Amino acid sequence: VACPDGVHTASNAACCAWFPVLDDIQQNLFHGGQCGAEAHEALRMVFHDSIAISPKLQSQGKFGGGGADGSIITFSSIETTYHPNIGLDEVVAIQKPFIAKHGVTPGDFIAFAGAVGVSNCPGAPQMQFFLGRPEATQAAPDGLVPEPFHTIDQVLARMLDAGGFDEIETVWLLSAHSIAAANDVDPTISGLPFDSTPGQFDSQFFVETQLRGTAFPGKTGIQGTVMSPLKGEMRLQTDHLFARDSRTACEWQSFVNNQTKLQEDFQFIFTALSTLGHDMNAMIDCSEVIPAPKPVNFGPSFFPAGKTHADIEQACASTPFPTLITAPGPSASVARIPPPPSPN
Amino acid sequence: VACPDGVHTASNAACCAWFPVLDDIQQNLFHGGQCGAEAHEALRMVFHDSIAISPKLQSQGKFGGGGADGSIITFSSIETTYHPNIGLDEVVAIQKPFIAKHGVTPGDFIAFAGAVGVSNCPGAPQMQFFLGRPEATQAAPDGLVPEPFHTIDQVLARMLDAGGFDEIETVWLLSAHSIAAANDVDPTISGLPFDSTPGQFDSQFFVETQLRGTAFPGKTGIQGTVMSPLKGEMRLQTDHLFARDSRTACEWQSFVNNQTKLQEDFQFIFTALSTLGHDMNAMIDCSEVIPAPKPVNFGPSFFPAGKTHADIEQACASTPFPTLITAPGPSASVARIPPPPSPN
Ligand code: HEM
Ligand code: HEM
Ligand SMILES: *[C@@H]1O[C@H](CO[C@H]2O[C@@H](C)[C@@H](O)[C@@H](O)[C@@H]2O)[C@@H](O[C@@H]2O[C@H](CO)[C@@H](O)[C@H](O)[C@H]2NC(C)=O)[C@H](O)[C@H]1NC(C)=O
Ligand SMILES: *[C@H]1O[C@H](CO)[C@@H](O[C@H]2O[C@H](CO)[C@@H](O)[C@H](O)[C@@H]2O)[C@H](O)[C@@H]1O
Ligand SMILES: *[C@@H]1O[C@H](CO)[C@@H](O)[C@H](O)[C@H]1NC(C)=O
Ligand SMILES: *[C@H]1O[C@H](CO)[C@@H](O)[C@H](O)[C@@H]1O
Ligand SMILES: *[C@H]1O[C@H](CO)[C@@H](O)[C@H](O)[C@@H]1O
Ligand SMILES: *[C@H]1O[C@H](CO)[C@@H](O)[C@H](O)[C@@H]1O
Ligand SMILES: *[C@H]1O[C@H](CO)[C@@H](O)[C@H](O)[C@@H]1O
Ligand SMILES: *[C@H]1O[C@H](CO)[C@@H](O)[C@H](O)[C@@H]1O
Ligand SMILES: [Ca+2]
Ligand SMILES: [Ca+2]
Ligand SMILES: [Ca+2]
Ligand SMILES: [Ca+2]
Repeated sequence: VACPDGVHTASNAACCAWFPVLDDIQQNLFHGGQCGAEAHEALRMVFHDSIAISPKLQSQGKFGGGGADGSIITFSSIETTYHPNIGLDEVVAIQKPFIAKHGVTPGDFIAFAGAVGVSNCPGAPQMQFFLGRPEATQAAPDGLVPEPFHTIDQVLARMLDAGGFDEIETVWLLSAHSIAAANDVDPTISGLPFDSTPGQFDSQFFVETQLRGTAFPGKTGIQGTVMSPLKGEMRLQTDHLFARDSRTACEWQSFVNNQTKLQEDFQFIFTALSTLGHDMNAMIDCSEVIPAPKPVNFGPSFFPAGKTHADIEQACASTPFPTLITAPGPSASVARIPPPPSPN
Repeated sequence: VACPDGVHTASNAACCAWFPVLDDIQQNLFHGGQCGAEAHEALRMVFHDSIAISPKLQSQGKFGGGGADGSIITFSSIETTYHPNIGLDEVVAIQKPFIAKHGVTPGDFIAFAGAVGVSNCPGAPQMQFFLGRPEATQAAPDGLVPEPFHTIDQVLARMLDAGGFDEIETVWLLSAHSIAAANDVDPTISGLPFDSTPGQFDSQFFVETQLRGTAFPGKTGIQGTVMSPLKGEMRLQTDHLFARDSRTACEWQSFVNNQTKLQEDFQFIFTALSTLGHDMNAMIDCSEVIPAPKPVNFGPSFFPAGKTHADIEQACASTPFPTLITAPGPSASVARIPPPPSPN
């Protein structure tokens, strides 16, 4: 169908209005389509907005939250005070102007920006975008977003309540930490990545969390973190535990050297996550507006410079960690990703 | 020496003025230290400024140019009209204000910007900076910067006249095409990279130019270009010929899988190029102002997705092209690097 603008075409008229939002954010939020601080922040926003849903609280007569309803923006003055949501007050502040200019809901904007932000990362899957998330009525309660100091059992339970995500699917979701940094965990350094390739959607996160830890990247012993294997890299205690837990270890290892599996799983689970609190069959598929992802321009998984197969703590009992190629050069260090400055 | 900053430190007081220049271009020219369009442009400037020097014209009583003297900016009205300098008028226009703002010489600024620009690219060597290039007195004549349709013999003569670079050293200087795109060779499309990793100072350029060429990326038969092996990648005819010439083929192949050789050679030759027309001995070493290069966060050289050792056109007779690992995913395609918008 021809859009009213005379310029675009869409298989559903409701999709028309997203073309202008795409051009605006590619240019002004992601600074020319980068997989940078803003793209990583857009993906974290999808998770903090979406997982705040609890059939278990609902069943007890309590509001368990609306899932993917943009409540983190509409009710940011409540929701960004929660400890799991640290730093999102500034992310809301960067995203607000775009929502206002385009007259779209905060919920649909979050899912759209998260999908477009991921597509800018080499190795990303083709991302989907389902449309139809009315404004939130109420703020989600606290206690719904997982913390890096929670036990594996506590995280697995929350995930299963929120969305019926088992432990296999939870491992797939954590693929998101392959394009991510920590700005607010270590008070002395902001922008410490979780893998040595925060600008690439790959399996380095799955390789590097399996290495033995040798030091804290900044301030020593922060709760929710453990020693990481590389200077400049942060390791969260949960990611450390998932890589070594008997229920999840082999799934964790399965992404090592399997970019195809990584893409397929994440493409699926991201659609599941972004539509929590809604009926997908009642939403409009505007996936056609999301651009083709940046192509892979990297080889197979590797051991960072200075590390060998001997540095691997094997945890998958049925399958031994593969013997990967070591990167060239001097012992690896990871460069920081400085966060955006306050607003515009 | 304490810098009359009340802050910084340098071994030579003349180096303190470059700290402020650093900060300004890192944020405003390179848009937060990236290895993007402007960083690539700054490196191209070094070459186009420095190589316009000719002992052979001088000995005939003609001005052969001043080498690294900033003449491409002082005399932009003349130099940027030469065919080999296509697109450099927009680059001069972008660089001029910083020069005016900090009151440094144009030649010193060009070398400083190119060193800083390259250090932003993962895989780069530690870059040097020698200070002391007085303003140009005259515009270099034309006929001094190589063209992609020139023969190997002609390019080699030109380089040997200019700075005494043999065929070996010429192969090293061409490592710069590992972090570069063509904005103006195909009139149909700008930003076509020469390797599939324009944001990494690596050996993919040396791998990729050796693959059999299969299609033109835009318009067919453009002068000074040949068929490249991947959609979205341009292959220059000089680059094609160097990979296959008996004089240069083995030196070209020596960089495949030798990140260390790649770095050491380029560190050296870049210093050699940037001081053409001056006595390095009378220059101040201000290398301590240049940031440590972004670390390697990539594995060994690889064949792009869809290519194998079978696709390589062997040119080095003494050493066969190594069997590299093939990248994951579907047949590789190369994403464009859009040029900066024209401030005129
Ligand atoms: C399930 C257990 C999880 C826990 C304990 C956890 C923990 C964290 C922590 C503590 C940070 C740093 C935040 C800051 O410093 O302000 C982080 C950031 C990040 N997380 Fe998670 N996370 C979980 C799962 C997820 C999931 C499933 C995704 C989304 C699909 C997600 C996407 C992100 C990304 C993209 C960032 C980086 C933000 C940016 O770079 O600014 N995380 N997470
Ligand atoms: C000596 C034979 C060489 C030839 C024939 C040549 C040819 C070219 C051509 C035709 C382009 C595209 C320009 C345009 O489309 O505007 C280009 C870009 C580039 N060249 Fe060379 N070049 C040579 C050597 C070098 C060397 C020695 C260096 C620096 C040390 C260099 C640095 C670059 C860079 C970094 C760019 C990309 C510019 C940006 O992306 O905008 N070139 N080269
Ligand atoms: C990475 O590079 C150095 C540089 O050496 C040579 O690389 C060859 C492929 C060759 O074509 C030639 O042009 C170049 O000089 C490799 O070998 C080194 O040889 C030099 C000379 O004395 C030394 O600088 C190095 O220390 C020496 N290495 C050793 C082990 O002696 C080096 O071997 C190479 N690595 C690989 C992967 O081959
Ligand atoms: C590296 O090893 C390979 C074996 O995988 C050899 O390559 C053979 O196969 C190539 C296609 O993969 C082909 O182009 C080549 O000529 C060989 O027949 C290669 O010689 C190296 O020894
Ligand atoms: C990669 O994952 C696929 C599933 O998507 C699986 O069949 C295959 O065994 C895995 N291969 C590797 C290289 O581990
Ligand atoms: C080599 O040194 C680097 C830089 O200190 C570390 O990041 C790495 O673990 C190894 O010790
Ligand atoms: C390790 O060192 C690198 C360079 O080796 C830095 O970029 C990084 O911040 C880390 O401290
Ligand atoms: C596979 O396909 C791509 C096109 O997507 C080419 O770049 C490549 O050369 C191979 O044929
Ligand atoms: C081919 O190149 C190799 C590098 O792999 C050299 O060692 C050899 O002598 C020949 O020139
Ligand atoms: C091959 O495909 C990529 C994206 O998949 C493009 O960006 C490129 O220009 C080429 O057509
Ligand atoms: Ca919500
Ligand atoms: Ca990564
Ligand atoms: Ca000059
Ligand atoms: Ca490259």
